[PDB]
Amino acid sequence: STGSATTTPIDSLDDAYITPVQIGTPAQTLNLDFDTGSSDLWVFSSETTASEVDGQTIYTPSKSTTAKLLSGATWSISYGDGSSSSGDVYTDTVSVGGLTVTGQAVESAKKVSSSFTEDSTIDGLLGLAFSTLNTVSPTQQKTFFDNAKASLDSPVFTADLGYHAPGTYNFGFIDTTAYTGSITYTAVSTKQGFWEWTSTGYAVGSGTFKSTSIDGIADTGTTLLYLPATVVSAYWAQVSGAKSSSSVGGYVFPCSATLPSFTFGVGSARIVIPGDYIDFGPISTGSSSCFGGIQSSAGIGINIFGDVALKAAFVVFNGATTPTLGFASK
Ligand SMILES: NC1=N/C(=N\Nc2ccccc2)c2ccccc21
Repeated sequence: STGSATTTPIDSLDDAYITPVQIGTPAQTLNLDFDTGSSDLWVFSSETTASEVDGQTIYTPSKSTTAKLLSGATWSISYGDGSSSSGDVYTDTVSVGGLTVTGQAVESAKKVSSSFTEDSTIDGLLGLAFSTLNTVSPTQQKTFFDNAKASLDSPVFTADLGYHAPGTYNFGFIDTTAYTGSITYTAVSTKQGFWEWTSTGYAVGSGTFKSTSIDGIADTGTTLLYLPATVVSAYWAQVSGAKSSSSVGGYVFPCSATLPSFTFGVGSARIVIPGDYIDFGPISTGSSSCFGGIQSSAGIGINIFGDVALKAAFVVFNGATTPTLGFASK
């Protein structure tokens, strides 16, 4: 089998992407944030504290004839931005883009933190990291991809995120029309539960490529590109007036600037992030100071190839017995 679904930016800055997912019988369609940096499929629901729901579409398990409460199971997660959510668990039928999994753990939120409530466009998360990170207790549950994998034509999924435009998540096949050149594959470590790999270096604009190993994670659920302070300083030094602002929480730059591109290495291959991808707009409405899309990883503790980087590529998440990651230009 295969599946194919369109993924859409939630706003004009590509702060995150949502993909429609069918849950239950009859189907209840919720727009989920597909997240290769976590491993829980959780949803706003009829169980979510009413004051914590503000415009999201909810899953109502009592209206699904295929829903079953997973007895005794609870979940609780927190994310890199300090947000969190928790609740109980059902199993139900879940379909993405025509690919169906029966008996998928659907984690129903009883509580969500303010950042989730405040974002009416995201109805929950669909985790696509390794199932060793799943938070369900006392019996850890499998991701949608792990449950689907054996049925798929090939044990892979691909992320093709758009810049200010729709894109695609495919399951079970590689669309050879969706990228240019070849796909370069690189090794993955699953020891931290992430799609963790080592970039071979970087360049800033038309500058020379610096060969240096950068270990980090391919995380579709992180918006920005988080890299070592040395690399980030070298990038922003090429932007007149850019500075690291402790009050704002990172590098900012004049909104009037034209940003240089940023290149990262995948083996001997190179992925070029155009400068415009690195502009996250005014820090506050009407300001002429703009937030940068490349930020230091010193605070978060891991380098993160988030959407800023991934949307410049066609990315293969290869779930073969030994997982690997593939990157192509597009
Ligand atoms: N996969 C995720 N990464 C998130 N934040 N990452 C981050 C990195 C550095 C600084 C701040 C946040 C996040 C937030 C909500 C749901 C999923 C995720």
